[PDB]
Amino acid sequence: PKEPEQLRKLFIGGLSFETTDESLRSHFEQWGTLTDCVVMRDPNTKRSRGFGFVTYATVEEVDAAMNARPHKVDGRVVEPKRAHLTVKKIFVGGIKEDTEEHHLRDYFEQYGKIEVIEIMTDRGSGKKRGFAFVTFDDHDSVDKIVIQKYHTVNGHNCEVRKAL
Ligand SMILES: COc1ccc(NC(=O)CN)cc1
Repeated sequence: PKEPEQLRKLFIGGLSFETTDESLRSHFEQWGTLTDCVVMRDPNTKRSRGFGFVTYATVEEVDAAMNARPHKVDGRVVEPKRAHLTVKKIFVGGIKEDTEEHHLRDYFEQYGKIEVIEIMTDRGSGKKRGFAFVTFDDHDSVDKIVIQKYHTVNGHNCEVRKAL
């Protein structure tokens, strides 16, 4: 009944070298229960590697943490990412000739703030080619999208992947 642990983790980059397991935990526990929280360190010197990870009890807690960005942890703005090809644009395929901008917008706007929707048309005829690109203002939207098993838009079962 628990979501897979991999989907509950956040890799936190750009840490202050002074951040510890304890201070990273105290920060990120504001958005959920942490089942794990570790700062990566050198095995010999114990000096921070500048990144670490936190594991929440649920995916909704991961979402809450991501929605609370930017995170300033021990004085430094850090870079959380879900468990990286960091892009803001998706390819959406399988939408056929009847899918319009509003179909894509109404669905994808619940993943993130949309900046561009490009419904692809044939260079020669202008007919729709059956695929589109959606650009968001931030990569987490795409990360949430591509881990779903299924996307249904305008009644079509769509293929969605990271784009460039
Ligand atoms: C920034 O854009 C969005 C960010 C988060 C959500 N929803 C959730 O996080 C729901 N748990 C939707 C849009």
